Amino acid sequence: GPMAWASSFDAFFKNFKRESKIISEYDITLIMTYIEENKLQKAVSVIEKVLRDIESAPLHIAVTGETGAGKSTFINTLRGVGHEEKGAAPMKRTPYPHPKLPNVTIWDLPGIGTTNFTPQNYLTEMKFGEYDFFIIISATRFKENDAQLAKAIAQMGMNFYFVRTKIDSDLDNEQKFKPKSFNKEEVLKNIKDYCSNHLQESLEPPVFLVSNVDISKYDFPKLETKLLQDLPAHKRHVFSLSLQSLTEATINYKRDSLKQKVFLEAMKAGALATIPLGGMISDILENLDETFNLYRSYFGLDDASLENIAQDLNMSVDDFKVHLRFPHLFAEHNDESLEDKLFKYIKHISSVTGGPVAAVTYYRMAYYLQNLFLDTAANDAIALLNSKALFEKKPYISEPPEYWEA
Ligand SMILES: Nc1nc2c(ncn2[C@@H]2O[C@H](COP(=O)(O)OP(=O)(O)OP(=O)(O)O)[C@@H](O)[C@H]2O)c(=O)[nH]1
Repeated sequence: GPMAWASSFDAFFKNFKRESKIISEYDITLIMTYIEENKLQKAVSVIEKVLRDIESAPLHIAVTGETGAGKSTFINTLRGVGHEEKGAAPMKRTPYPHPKLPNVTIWDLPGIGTTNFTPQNYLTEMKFGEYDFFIIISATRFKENDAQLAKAIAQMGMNFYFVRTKIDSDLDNEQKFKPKSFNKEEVLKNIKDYCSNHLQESLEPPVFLVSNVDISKYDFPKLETKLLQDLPAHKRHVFSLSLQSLTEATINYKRDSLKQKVFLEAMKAGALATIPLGGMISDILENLDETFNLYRSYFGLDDASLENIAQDLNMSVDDFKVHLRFPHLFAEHNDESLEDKLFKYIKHISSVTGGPVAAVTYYRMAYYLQNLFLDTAANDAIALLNSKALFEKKPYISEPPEYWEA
């Protein structure tokens, strides 16, 4: 009933990292209020409007800094674009669209130094209101011009982040200079402290030390997390989708964002009192074909993406796929029927956010099929990060999706 529905909605969202939740805690409170008050149409109306906002949300990122700071490489790295390809970044602001997400654009802004504007006049010239946040980039030490731009951005109620690039080169130079006494943490601390302490003379700012050529190292993961934390809840979905599938943390940000979105879609469609039947499963899988291929694209599991990984393993994409779970997820194994496996899965998924006493809330079969595919795709993408080492020891290289096996 309504109280079971509200509690299982609450239980579902409690399982996610704060920076990953695609609805706000007020959104949750209002949906729970309406459900508990039997205002079901109002609750569905909130969910519909939340989903429309999530699906239409644009993401506009301004990247500013002087020349030689790695700005073009950073803009390309953000988008997953090779330095060679069409749309790669090599006066006036220049847009760089995301290659795979229409609503996402990274803007190359000329450094305020190379102009003669005040901070406030710089912001108005570059059209400050179009952006969700600003990245201020340097490969050295940030000039007072940048502390003043940040102060101007902040006084306008927007977010900025100082990003110090080329940290890998400075570490490499120090290790070669002082191989007996090299202390990576001391170098990083000395660089961060200098930037932080000098920027503060005009502001303590978040400073992130990064290598533009490896988004998995140094402070780049902490930067992605902070950017997620600071965005409005509804924009975290498009931001998560824009990330590279290059770390476990980023794959899981995508996995968690998509799982929340399909749960909200399930809510909008309506709770069910009984487990959905399986007589039509092949037909539901067929209706979901386009969606499953979209999910494969999000996680880098489409056939074209698998080409790169299969060659580096010196094997065919086909032999590679043998050891991934998503290709035969829905195919019978061990002479167990798919609908009997799905029935056990649904009882597991529903007792997690439901417990053993309250009435159990079920959703349409398509919800469980999408949820299962997302966990499988994400687990396959994670295994891809470490496929060489996994291949040597362990028939699938990936972990099974939660609750599917028994
Ligand atoms: N090791 C390392 N190389 C980098 C990094 N950032 C950029 N590069 C390299 O530096 C070269 C380009 O240098 P820059 O001209 O200073 O930066 P850019 O990417 O061209 O962008 P601009 O700021 O407009 O000059 C390319 O070879 C990049 O591969 C970094 O963080 N680490």
